[PDB]
Amino acid sequence: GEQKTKPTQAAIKDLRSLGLIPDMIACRCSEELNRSTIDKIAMFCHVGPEQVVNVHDVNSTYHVPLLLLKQHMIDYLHSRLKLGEVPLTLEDKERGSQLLTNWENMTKNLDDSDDVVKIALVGKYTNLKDSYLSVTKSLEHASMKCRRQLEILWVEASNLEPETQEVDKNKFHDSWNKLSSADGIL
Amino acid sequence: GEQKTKPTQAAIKDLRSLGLIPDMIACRCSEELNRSTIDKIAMFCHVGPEQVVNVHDVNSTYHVPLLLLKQHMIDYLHSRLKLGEVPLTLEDKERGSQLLTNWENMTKNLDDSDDVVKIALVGKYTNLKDSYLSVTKSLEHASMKCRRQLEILWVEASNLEPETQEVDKNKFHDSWNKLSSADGILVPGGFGTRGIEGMILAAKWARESGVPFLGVCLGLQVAAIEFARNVIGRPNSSSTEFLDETLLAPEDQVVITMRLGLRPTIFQPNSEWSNIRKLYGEVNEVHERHRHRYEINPKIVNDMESRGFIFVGKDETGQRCEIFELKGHPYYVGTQYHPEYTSKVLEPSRPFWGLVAAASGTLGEVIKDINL
Amino acid sequence: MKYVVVSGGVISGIGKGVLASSTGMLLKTLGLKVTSIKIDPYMNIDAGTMSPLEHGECFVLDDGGETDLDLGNYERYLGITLSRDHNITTGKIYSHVISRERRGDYLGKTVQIVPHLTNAIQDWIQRVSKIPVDDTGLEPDVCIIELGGTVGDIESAPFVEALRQFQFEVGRENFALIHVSLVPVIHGEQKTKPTQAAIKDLRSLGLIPDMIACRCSEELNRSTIDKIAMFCHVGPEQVVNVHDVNSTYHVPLLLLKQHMIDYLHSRLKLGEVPLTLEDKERGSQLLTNWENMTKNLDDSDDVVKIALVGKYTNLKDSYLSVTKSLEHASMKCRRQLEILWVEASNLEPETQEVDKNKFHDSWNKLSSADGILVPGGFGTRGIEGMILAAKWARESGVPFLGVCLGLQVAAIEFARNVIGRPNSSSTEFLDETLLAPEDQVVITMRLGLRPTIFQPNSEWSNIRKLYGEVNEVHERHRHRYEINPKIVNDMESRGFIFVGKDETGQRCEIFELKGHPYYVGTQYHPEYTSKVLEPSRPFWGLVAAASGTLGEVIKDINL
Ligand SMILES: Nc1ccn([C@@H]2O[C@H](COP(=O)(O)OP(=O)(O)OP(=O)(O)O)[C@@H](O)[C@H]2O)c(=O)n1
Ligand SMILES: Nc1ccn([C@@H]2O[C@H](COP(=O)(O)OP(=O)(O)OP(=O)(O)O)[C@@H](O)[C@H]2O)c(=O)n1
Ligand SMILES: Nc1ccn([C@@H]2O[C@H](COP(=O)(O)OP(=O)(O)OP(=O)(O)O)[C@@H](O)[C@H]2O)c(=O)n1
Ligand SMILES: Nc1ccn([C@@H]2O[C@H](COP(=O)(O)OP(=O)(O)OP(=O)(O)O)[C@@H](O)[C@H]2O)c(=O)n1
Ligand SMILES: [Mg+2]
Ligand SMILES: [Mg+2]
Repeated sequence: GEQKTKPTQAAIKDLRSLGLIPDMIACRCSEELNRSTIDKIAMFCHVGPEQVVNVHDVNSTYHVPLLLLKQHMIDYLHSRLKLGEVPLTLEDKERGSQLLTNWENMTKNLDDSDDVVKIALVGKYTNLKDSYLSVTKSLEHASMKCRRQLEILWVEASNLEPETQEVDKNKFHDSWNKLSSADGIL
Repeated sequence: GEQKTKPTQAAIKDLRSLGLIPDMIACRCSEELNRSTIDKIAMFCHVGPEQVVNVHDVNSTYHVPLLLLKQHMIDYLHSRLKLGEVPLTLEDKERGSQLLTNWENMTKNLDDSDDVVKIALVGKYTNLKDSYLSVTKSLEHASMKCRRQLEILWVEASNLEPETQEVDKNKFHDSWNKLSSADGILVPGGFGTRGIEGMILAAKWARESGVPFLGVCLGLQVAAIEFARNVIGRPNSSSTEFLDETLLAPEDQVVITMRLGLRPTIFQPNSEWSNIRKLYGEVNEVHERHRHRYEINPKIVNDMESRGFIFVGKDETGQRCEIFELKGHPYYVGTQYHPEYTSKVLEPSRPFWGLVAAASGTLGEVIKDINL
Repeated sequence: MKYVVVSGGVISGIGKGVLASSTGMLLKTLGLKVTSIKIDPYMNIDAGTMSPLEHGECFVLDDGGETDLDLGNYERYLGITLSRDHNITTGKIYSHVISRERRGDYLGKTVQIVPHLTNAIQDWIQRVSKIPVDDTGLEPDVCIIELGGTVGDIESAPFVEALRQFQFEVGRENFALIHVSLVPVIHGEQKTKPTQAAIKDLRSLGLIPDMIACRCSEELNRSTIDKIAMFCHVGPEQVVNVHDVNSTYHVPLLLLKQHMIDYLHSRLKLGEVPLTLEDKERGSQLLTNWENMTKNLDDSDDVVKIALVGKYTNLKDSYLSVTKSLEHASMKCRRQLEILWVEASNLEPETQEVDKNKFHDSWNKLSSADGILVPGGFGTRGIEGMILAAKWARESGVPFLGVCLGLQVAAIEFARNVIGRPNSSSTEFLDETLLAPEDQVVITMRLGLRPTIFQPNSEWSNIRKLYGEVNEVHERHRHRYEINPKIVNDMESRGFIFVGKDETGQRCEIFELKGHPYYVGTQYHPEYTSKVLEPSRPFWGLVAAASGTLGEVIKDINL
């Protein structure tokens, strides 16, 4: 039950040693960081406590930018890199603030989309989901644009082959069950 | 929370009035009858309290005889009808006490059989389960003989038809899900024609996906229609039972005005390899109960006989086709008689014992239990 | 005059008493001066001989008439006061006409049970329905008769004949029959043949039914109603269903959704009865009080836990009036009720030698309670548990009401644990010891509605605030044994102040303990006088103190 900031303080020592100086301290804790945990990380690293961002899990990874925006990270980076001195047109700036509202809209659509769509992804090595990371992510974009919540049905394709019935019937039924249950097939 | 014996006491009054006198008072309470409930029923009816049998629910209806046997009902009926005065041989009596041990054995086997077998029953009107009571009961006999516990998957056949996807996708998925989950498949001798395309798709699935299959009556006939459309390659081939006044040439059936009752089925000569003939003990003739107006058009048989759909059994004239088994599949059978009706609780109907054995695995071990 | 007879049943446990107590309530919303009669087929003269173990509590009327439970259900639903004549019994009417024989009044004829005894029933119902029952001496407009037993019995037999003659000796259109009936469900199918085998017997015994009030487990199917309306001669609109709903105070409003006032207004021509606006507007206002209190039950969530501490708690009907008074007090506070059944003998330390689980569960339930009730027990064998709960309620500050025996164990507790006499005793129990510290004395019975006068200094007493500060209280009594009045001057000095006494001054009837949030004894029974829209003031006090906001209830009373 205690937050342990000594692995972090033993990588701030090495960072200063290898010679870069840190600006943010972006913790991957299992929790919200305690106000006393941030205060001690800001005592052992030289960052101010406003800069000790927490990057904890939220309902999908498309929310993560908006957590960092609640945690002042644009207001800090605008200061710490003097981004007001970069030349921008209104065609830059208004595309910027419009893209923010597209991200606020698509994350709001994810927050109350309920109507499921089941897509069967049919192939080898489905236990290695990262072997298909771009396939998965493209279905997530397509999902949020349709405003239907996604379930992907992992069909390990070799199990659909009738010879599987000679080896394990459970695999033959589960795979054809997942395929038959799917609203669409890939 | 109180047991109410006044509906009973208001049917004992009417019984005495209409003039019969009762012996037993067989209550259908939701519970065990209280000792005070029995004592009052034995005060208002004139039976002694030992005779007020309770017939409450137990783990399957095949246990009910053994509840009545715990409740002294043979010892009472042996006295009250003087059954010791009836003449019996040892061939009667020892068959009697042996049949009791077969019932004690099959109920003990039901009490600790756990390994499930899922059979898809594919047809119209599955919400009216009593429309198939004999089909269900024959699978229960076949189940208990295999020592696998039964689940039957009700597939309302019209939901398998692709047009259902235009009406409700949930029905299209649930029905194909139940069919895909099944360890074995049954086309259960339906009535009318309006679900037939779903019964054809389940027969396509059962042939190509290797799943164990039994077609009863209409089930043999959709299997011939499936095989014609999907292996012989005539996609316009049709149930003459349905698509009649079109007058098309690829007729899988013909009317031959009724045919009913127990009839003789003779096995065709080469049939030795057929699993269905192993299940009938390899005996040359089978006596089973029929219903059909429409039968397979016998002018297609020489094609099916060439393509591995071999008509294992025929009518005594040779002209009518009554059993087929498909070559090179674990168990895929049509029977145009009804095998349901002849099943007994200690003698499951051989095609249904075949299906529940193939779906359980150990179809070979059942073929030894029969032929030894 | 008009009559509605509630009757019937394939089985006697079917629950006619709600349909009676709820039909009469619906007719009172038309503003009619409704009354009710119970028929009980048992041979008891009156309930005083039969112990609370044997089919529930021993009720009390203004007369002192110890009576059937079912009188109480009409009193509390209808706001009426009844008399011991409103309970017709096989005991009473046969004792009446057989005593009348030795008096000679049939002029030495035969006193056959046909003609003469069924004539005494028809006379008794016509006497009784003209006795006044509301706050003014006006005679009733409509009488609800609840026919106990079933139609088709041998204990029912003179009543069903008497009521066949009474269908004519009072004209049709001044009489209506409601037949309660059983429609079993088996294998998923509604079975209307028990009902059709009690409509045959009803027609045979000679009454004709108007309603067919089924106690099915379900909503009746439209096809089930259509067949009951084919075999009984009622139209399908009249086949009322009386299925379970979130509390029994909703049942009148289900019958009102099922047209039952619109039917009874037609079938008894109730538009021809003379009513004032003071009748009619009281009628339609009382309907809105019932719609309001049922709406308050539908979304009250904040629980209040009351410990009911006594013997025989497995026989909950031994306390039916106690339970029902807490339900009225609950709905008036707008807190949802849980009652904690504390089987009092389990609180006694010797229980720890027999079963520790009982000793912990009972003290756990008592410790969990937001308020505590000693509910006027009977016999003596649980008394030490009721004393320990009174010690707990005094020292731990928890809200407390002692009813009857409850006031008496509170005096025994206070004597043993504050005055310091550990040998002080219930003279109701420990009699032939002849000890000097007697907390009680026998004074041979005292029954019925009696006058309680408040003692002079009483102004500060929360119980006197709950009675509206009125100088006299009229409430129903039962007690052989009363507090020994020679201890009172000690208790009066120690802060246990006797707020109320009998008109002679010599008998003690209420106390309140100084310096506790709410700790009351009442030696009368406050249960019986509670109505569904007027909860009994000591019980409204308890459920208010346990809910918090006892002060806000004292404004709702005194404004
Ligand atoms: N760089 C540091 C940090 C701490 N301490 C000492 O080590 C003790 C134990 O370390 P801990 O209290 O656990 O400090 P944290 O940095 O919080 O370690 P963790 O985050 O794992 O709890 C502290 O009381 C302190 O006296 C030290 O010597 N050097
Ligand atoms: N044939 C009968 C049976 C009972 N009674 C009387 O009817 C009363 C109520 O019937 P009940 O006590 O309910 O008897 P049961 O037959 O048990 O009815 P149920 O089974 O429905 O409880 C009984 O106390 C008894 O005096 C009667 O008159 N005739
Ligand atoms: N308005 C009502 C009427 C009845 N009851 C409950 O009903 C009980 C007893 O059943 P009742 O309906 O009075 O009838 P029975 O006792 O079944 O008797 P009978 O059918 O012979 O009239 C008690 O537990 C009481 O709590 C209630 O809570 N509220
Ligand atoms: N008074 C009656 C009612 C019905 N029947 C016959 O009895 C058969 C079986 O009765 P049932 O169909 O069960 O009628 P119900 O009155 O509904 O019986 P239950 O309510 O128990 O279902 C009916 O088909 C009908 O032909 C009869 O002879 N006499
Ligand atoms: Mg009874
Ligand atoms: Mg009752």
